[PDB]
Amino acid sequence: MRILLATDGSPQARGAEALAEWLAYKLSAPLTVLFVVDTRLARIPELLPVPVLRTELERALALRGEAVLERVRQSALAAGVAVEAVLEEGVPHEAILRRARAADLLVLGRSGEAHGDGFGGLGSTADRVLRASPVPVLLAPGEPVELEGALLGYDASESAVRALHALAPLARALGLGVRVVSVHEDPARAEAWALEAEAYLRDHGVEASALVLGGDAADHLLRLQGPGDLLALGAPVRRLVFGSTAERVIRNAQGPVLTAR
Amino acid sequence: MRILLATDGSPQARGAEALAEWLAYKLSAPLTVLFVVDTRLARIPELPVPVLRTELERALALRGEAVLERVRQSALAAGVAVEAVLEEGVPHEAILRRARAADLLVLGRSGEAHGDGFGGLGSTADRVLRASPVPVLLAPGEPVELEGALLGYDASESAVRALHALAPLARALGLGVRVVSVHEDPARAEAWALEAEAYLRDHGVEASALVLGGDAADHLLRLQGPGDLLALGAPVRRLVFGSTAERVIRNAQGPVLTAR
Ligand SMILES: Nc1ncnc2c1ncn2[C@@H]1O[C@H](COP(=O)(O)OP(=O)(O)OP(=O)(O)O)[C@@H](O)[C@H]1O
Ligand SMILES: Nc1ncnc2c1ncn2[C@@H]1O[C@H](COP(=O)(O)OP(=O)(O)OP(=O)(O)O)[C@@H](O)[C@H]1O
Ligand SMILES: Nc1ncnc2c1ncn2[C@@H]1O[C@H](COP(=O)(O)OP(=O)(O)OP(=O)(O)O)[C@@H](O)[C@H]1O
Ligand SMILES: Nc1ncnc2c1ncn2[C@@H]1O[C@H](COP(=O)(O)OP(=O)(O)OP(=O)(O)O)[C@@H](O)[C@H]1O
Ligand SMILES: [Mg+2]
Ligand SMILES: [Mg+2]
Ligand SMILES: [Mg+2]
Ligand SMILES: [Mg+2]
Repeated sequence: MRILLATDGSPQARGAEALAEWLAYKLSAPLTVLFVVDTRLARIPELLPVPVLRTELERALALRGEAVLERVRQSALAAGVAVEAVLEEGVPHEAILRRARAADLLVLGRSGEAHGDGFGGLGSTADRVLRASPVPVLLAPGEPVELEGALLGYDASESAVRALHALAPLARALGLGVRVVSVHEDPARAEAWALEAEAYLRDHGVEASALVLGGDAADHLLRLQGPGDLLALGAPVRRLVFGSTAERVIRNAQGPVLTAR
Repeated sequence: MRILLATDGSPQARGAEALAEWLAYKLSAPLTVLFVVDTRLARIPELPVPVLRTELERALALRGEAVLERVRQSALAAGVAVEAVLEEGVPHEAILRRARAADLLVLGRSGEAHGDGFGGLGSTADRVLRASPVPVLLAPGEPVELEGALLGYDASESAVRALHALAPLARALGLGVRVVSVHEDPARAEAWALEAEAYLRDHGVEASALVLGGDAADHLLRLQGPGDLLALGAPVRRLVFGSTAERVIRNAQGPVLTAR
């Protein structure tokens, strides 16, 4: 099981770096650390000796990238993790998505270099990656935190099924029980969803419990997540004005989130 | 890994039944066998009527019970942990619902409606592979052990899913994988091939590559032996002349593993 950590070396990415290393160690899984030299920054001179200016900027960005990679590589080696570092140039989300094809789990921070420590939202690189990634994406808040619990938003939709299947191995390897949350006005429908997810988890060596609720799903999922709880759910598709369930959950999440498509 | 075998008890489903049991045994994986009482058949009388429908459902349900008992007996004999499930509704619908709790589906290419000379795909198999959330393995009627594996890889999203789905299977079976990447640009195809080979090796699977040009479907079809598991992404659109996967799946000579 290959873990791919994407980091821009920013404070907001520190939690992701720590979590990826912690997971690699706990799961005895190899870790690939990726830093992308942002062409959107290097191209600024062009949007305005432009080739020279662009080269000078790329050189600075690449050197910063090498420093970040070396720092994480050093940390990972110290932890006893089999780590490899990759430095590429391009649009961050595109490069990350390309490298994701060879990974089994991605770990990114909620935000990065562009936002201060007061930002509770999601950066655009993280947003674009989770919406198009072929493999599960784990978004970690800036402040490092261990995964001490797990909950799953399950409505039996295709993506919820993928989230369910993606979560099982992680919960199993970490010894975490999973709280299945199924929300619907029809209690019989929600119950059927919950029992299904619980059966799957138990069949895969994971303890599970369920909460069959009515009302607003996003609100319930957000309120039930503790700072160390991994909240797993299907990734959003449409970009709704008021936001779909997953959009509202991911934007306001207090703890680590695992998305799957 | 939970394997879900869907069978209608027909001769065309015998291959899938055998393969599912064989895989469960080889991987020490639990097996669920599902038979669906087809409401499309039971409801024919609706075209009193309720009594006639009930009499047909009763017959269909009893056949299903017999099929499940036969398969369960075989599996239990091999030491496989098997669960039997009797459902009623539209086959592909019930199969797709049950798939949400499985990690791999095993179905025959065709079933009860076609003779032993049909090399095509039945509508239940078609609908299931196109909408399944988990990998679907389509097995020919004649039972055959998987003795090899090939992967059609063009780095597309579904090809990536197929690649990730195949790895655990090839590993457990000790089969090497021949990666086939096709494109007019040799460099692009090689990059694709190398990417898949690297993933497979990183997951304990030996791999080789065939970088080709020309028609992808033709190459994939021609390279598949009767015992080779051909893994590829499931089709999306229903093209008039058929997309690559549509053509491969329709004419495949051996077992196919689809993912999406
Ligand atoms: N250049 C990069 N290289 C590698 N990973 C990156 C890069 N940029 C962002 N990431 C990953 O995406 C996560 C979110 O960063 P993101 O760029 O989306 O937020 P932001 O930088 O604060 O706002 P924005 O980039 O939209 O202006 C980071 O914590 C990191 O894991
Ligand atoms: N009622 C619910 N109960 C529990 N979890 C839910 C519920 N609704 C949504 N979710 C979670 O959120 C994920 C995505 O739901 P969401 O409706 O936001 O995406 P979508 O429906 O697939 O795309 P779209 O917003 O375009 O319809 C689901 O896969 C599931 O994990
Ligand atoms: N009633 C059923 N219950 C369980 N599995 C089924 C059922 N019907 C079909 N299947 C699965 O689907 C595979 C393909 O059968 P399919 O129904 O698609 O071909 P067919 O019956 O010959 O043609 P058609 O059903 O379109 O008239 C079967 O081998 C079996 O694995
Ligand atoms: N050039 C190729 N080389 C190797 N394998 C291929 C190639 N093209 C397609 N495939 C295989 O066939 C699968 C599906 O390809 P296909 O083009 O038929 O589906 P699609 O492109 O995703 O949907 P659509 O036909 O609507 O565009 C891929 O995931 C891949 O495994
Ligand atoms: Mg950024
Ligand atoms: Mg929805
Ligand atoms: Mg049929
Ligand atoms: Mg295609």
